[PDB]
Amino acid sequence: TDYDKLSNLTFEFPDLTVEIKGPDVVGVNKLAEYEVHVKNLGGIGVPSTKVRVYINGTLYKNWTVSLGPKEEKVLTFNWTPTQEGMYRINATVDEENTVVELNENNNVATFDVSVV
Ligand SMILES: [Mn+2]
Ligand SMILES: [Mn+2]
Repeated sequence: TDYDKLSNLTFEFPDLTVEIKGPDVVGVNKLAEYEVHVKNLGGIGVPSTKVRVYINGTLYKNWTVSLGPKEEKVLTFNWTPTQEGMYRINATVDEENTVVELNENNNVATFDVSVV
């Protein structure tokens, strides 16, 4: 029943997607909690796929998850910045593209965070 700008209404293929949620502004040396929302919009499940989070292009954390049809999982990770500046958080699912999906172009999320 969930529908948003990242989810539109086929059941013969899975469709992995990712979205990042959390503070867009954080203070140096302060614990920040983010959430990676990984969903399978398709009618076929995904026994195993990799999810990765990058901060300014450098890998930060990795997960191996499974997602049944129309299932969503919330992955979490904490981040305590040490320096200030504009950081770009990226999240990817099936980056190695080992899963044939309805869309391979909605497998990447971008989220900007300002550390002050
Ligand atoms: Mn996809
Ligand atoms: Mn894929």
